[PDB]
Amino acid sequence: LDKEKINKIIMEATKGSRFYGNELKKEKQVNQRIENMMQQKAQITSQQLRKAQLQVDRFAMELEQSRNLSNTIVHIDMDAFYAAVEMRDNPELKDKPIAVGSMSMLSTSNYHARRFGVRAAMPGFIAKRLCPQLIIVPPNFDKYRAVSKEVKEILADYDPNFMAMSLDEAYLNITKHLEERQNWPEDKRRYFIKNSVVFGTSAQEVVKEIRFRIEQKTTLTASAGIAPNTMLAKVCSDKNKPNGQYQILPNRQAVMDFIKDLPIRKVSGIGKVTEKMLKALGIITCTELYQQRALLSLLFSETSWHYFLHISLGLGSTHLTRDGERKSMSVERTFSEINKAEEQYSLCQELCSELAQDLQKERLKGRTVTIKLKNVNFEVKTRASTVSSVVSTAEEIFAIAKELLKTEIDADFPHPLRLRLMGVRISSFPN
DNA sequence: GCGGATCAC
DNA sequence: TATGGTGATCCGC
Ligand SMILES: Nc1ccn([C@H]2CC[C@@H](COP(=O)(O)OP(=O)(O)OP(=O)(O)O)O2)c(=O)n1
Ligand SMILES: [Mg+2]
Ligand SMILES: [Mg+2]
Ligand SMILES: [Mg+2]
Repeated sequence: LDKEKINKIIMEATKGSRFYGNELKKEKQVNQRIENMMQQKAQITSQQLRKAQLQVDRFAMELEQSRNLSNTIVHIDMDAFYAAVEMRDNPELKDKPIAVGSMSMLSTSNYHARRFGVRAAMPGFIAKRLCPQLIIVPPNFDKYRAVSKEVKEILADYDPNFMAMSLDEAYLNITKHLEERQNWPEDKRRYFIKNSVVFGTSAQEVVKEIRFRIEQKTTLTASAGIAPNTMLAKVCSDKNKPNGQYQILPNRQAVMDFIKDLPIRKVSGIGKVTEKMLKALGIITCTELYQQRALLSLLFSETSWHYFLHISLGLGSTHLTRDGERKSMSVERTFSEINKAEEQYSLCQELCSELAQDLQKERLKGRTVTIKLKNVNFEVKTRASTVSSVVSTAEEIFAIAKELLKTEIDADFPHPLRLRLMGVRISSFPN
């Protein structure tokens, strides 16, 4: 299938559903938000643009002088991870389009299926219309976690403080390892094929060694990206996927050359909405992002245009922060419609118990309890309460959540809450 | 501190 | 029949 036909089949499958109504509502909000921004771009004067330009150029030179190109950052990504595990262990799924998940929701797909437009976060019953020969195999998350343990053990040899972003995705700072490796005998960097092979001393070679060891240990392929900061490493991690590598050499000109026509949507932090809004200003590549910096410093908040400027200049984090403490812990769940209040109170109490057990495993207590309600029209509400003393048990948590829920049930009385999802979150952990 | 929005994976 | 779960951040109040 092709990008034109797929959008069509999808449109046919989603049309008229409550889900799609909510999407239309959300798109209208995005549209209006854009219209407003445009009303702002209309009332901007050349004088203000000139002044803003000098402000941004000042701060820009401030960035550019501090550009750090001495670190070597790697982003490792297992290719089609979940589906690749499932393919590794069931030969019958060879050369076939598969996805991992349920008929309600798919977690991931293999490249074969991706060619039919089926992808992560897409309901199975739609992907089936995109590809009726698609094989949906159920998730085996424990397996994935285990394989993930195998590759984490390997990544720890190159940066013990590597930063895992998910089960199949991680950031490495291999600077120090490169330094030690430059005077390593051939013995420390020789490995056997599952009768031996040796890897060189360069960054590309270090990553070829990593990918090699991973493929030996798990029978699965990884792609990687190499660059002076996390932002760039993450972007060029995608460049030669699957089973590929790419490096951006640590010179300013290489960074700039790579950035030049890079769609800003590839950058981590630019989602669909920001992409649409920036597109409204004619900004699609990172150089257009640079050229519009003053206008952006007038249309957007400080944090946002500072961030955009970092993107446009090819800057990004050059050190991995050792994982700080979690700021929240939550549990939520979708179900067939629940509208009777007593049942809703039951689900709330259940979620609270589950949450309390999870808090128990990390021995945490917090001061804020938030509930999440999604009605049958996919409208999401959130209701929090912060309390003087920390709470931890299922009874305490349910004590707060119960009242929040009660308030919401009352606000619509005499109508029942028709909800398809409920959740409970706890935060405000102690300093 | 609260709630909606946005984003990553 | 049927459209997820967890965690984080930001902005405007
Ligand atoms: N909306 C999404 C998208 C992804 N994931 C999870 C499921 C698998 C993991 C990685 O999936 P992707 O990065 O979407 O794809 P992949 O299978 O890793 O394949 P590739 O990265 O090679 O495209 O992230 C998720 O929970 N929710
Ligand atoms: Mg990934
Ligand atoms: Mg991946
Ligand atoms: Mg992005």
